[PDB]
Amino acid sequence: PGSFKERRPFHERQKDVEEIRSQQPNKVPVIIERFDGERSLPLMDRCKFLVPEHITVAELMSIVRRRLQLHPQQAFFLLVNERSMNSMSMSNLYSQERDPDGFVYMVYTSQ
Repeated sequence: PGSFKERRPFHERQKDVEEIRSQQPNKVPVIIERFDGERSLPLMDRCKFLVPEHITVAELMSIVRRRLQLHPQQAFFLLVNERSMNSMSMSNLYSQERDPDGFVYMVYTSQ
């Protein structure tokens, strides 16, 4: 529904990751989009982020909060592929949940 996977075919997605891996082998390719079942939080201008291996989910949350210009005590959560997410570093998240295209996919929800 205009998601990254729908707008970008597979071979193109694989090509984005191989670009990232060879230019910046240290960085985790993350896709962040609005949950299909979320309607209150707004959409975001970009969905593609390349983040240091060592940063945490809580840090990833600040990144979204800031980009969406949310209230600091606005309650929201990230799902991976679609389960609950925090202290997980990007390195660990990626080892457990990366997509076959080589991105790891997240969505934010307020519920």
